[PDB]
Amino acid sequence: DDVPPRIARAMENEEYWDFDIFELEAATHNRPLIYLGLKMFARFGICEFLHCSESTLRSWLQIIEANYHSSNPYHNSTHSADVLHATAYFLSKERIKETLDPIDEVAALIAATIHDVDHPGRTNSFLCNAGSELAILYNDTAVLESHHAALAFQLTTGDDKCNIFKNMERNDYRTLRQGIIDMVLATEMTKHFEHVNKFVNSINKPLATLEENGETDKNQEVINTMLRTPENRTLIKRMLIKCADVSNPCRPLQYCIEWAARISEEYFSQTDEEKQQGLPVVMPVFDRNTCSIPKSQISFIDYFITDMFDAWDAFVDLPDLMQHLDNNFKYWKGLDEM
Ligand SMILES: Nc1nc(Cl)nc2c1ncn2Cc1cc(OCC(F)F)cc(-c2ccncc2)c1
Ligand SMILES: [Mg+2]
Ligand SMILES: [Zn+2]
Repeated sequence: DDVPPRIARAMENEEYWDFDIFELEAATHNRPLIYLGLKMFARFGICEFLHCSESTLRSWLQIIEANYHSSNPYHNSTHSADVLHATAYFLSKERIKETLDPIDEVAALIAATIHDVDHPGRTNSFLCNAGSELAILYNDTAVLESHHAALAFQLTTGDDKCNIFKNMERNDYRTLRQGIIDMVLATEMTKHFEHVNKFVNSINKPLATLEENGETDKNQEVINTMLRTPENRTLIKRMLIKCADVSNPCRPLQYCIEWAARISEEYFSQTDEEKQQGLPVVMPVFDRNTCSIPKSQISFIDYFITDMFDAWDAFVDLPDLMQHLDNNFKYWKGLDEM
């Protein structure tokens, strides 16, 4: 409530897509998530739904943000706040507003907040090759995604002052827990094409089929009944967390570039550590001594971003994201020059 002035000004236009996430990061002193979380959760009315106090939410936001590693270039608490900001923005669109229910909005906002908690600036494949404690613990299977979700529930329910779920119904919490886990596990890179194709086949193609019938009141109710089933909501939630997680190439160019630098530097570090130790190089192209960052972003956009956001856009209508996506793609091309 009683927030300082620069951070208050930094969080002024958080409903808008164009938002200065790095000014918030600078102003909050590597604590963007607690400030942005408090505003978002209050605006969506999350503690009113969960029956937590504002103090239990402050304690919760602090302990999870504390477990984000500041030393990570990209996977730090600013990424989580960025991913939280995009999640809120997608939940605020009419399509999602008239498809998802209140309990899904809470699962989405929480999942965004925790999805990368205690990330070690390293990929799953590094941990598996290295034989890390988590790779042995999770059996080389969604090693970090499992850990992010697990630790988040360990820190939440392990302390009474941090437990934002303590005043819930047994059945509401069990449903919410399942929804958070699913969305956090859905961010694993290996399941990308499985989750994009399920979204196209179960949502976009059936919805495009029903679009031929014309705008009718009976036809809208059939569209409403089909989309609002538990399965298709799970497919929409997975798509929403996936798009928010990698929404950086759809940002204003200044932010797009900054995100590319952070993620690249984090992969350059891993590749240096793989060479020094003699581990098998999983990302050979991402070495500081060989990598073109503009070319690597173009390739990244082609393989993952283009088809995924095209499908999400066709469902939600995100012209500003796709307009930024075109401008940023064209900027990366413009840096060749020879
Ligand atoms: N601008 C970005 N560039 C690159 Cl190179 N990786 C990024 C970026 N923003 C998030 N990531 C992380 C990420 C996510 C991802 O997929 C989203 C979901 F499927 F997990 C795939 C890769 C990735 C996979 C293989 N080679 C390179 C990068 C990296
Ligand atoms: Mg992750
Ligand atoms: Zn992430």
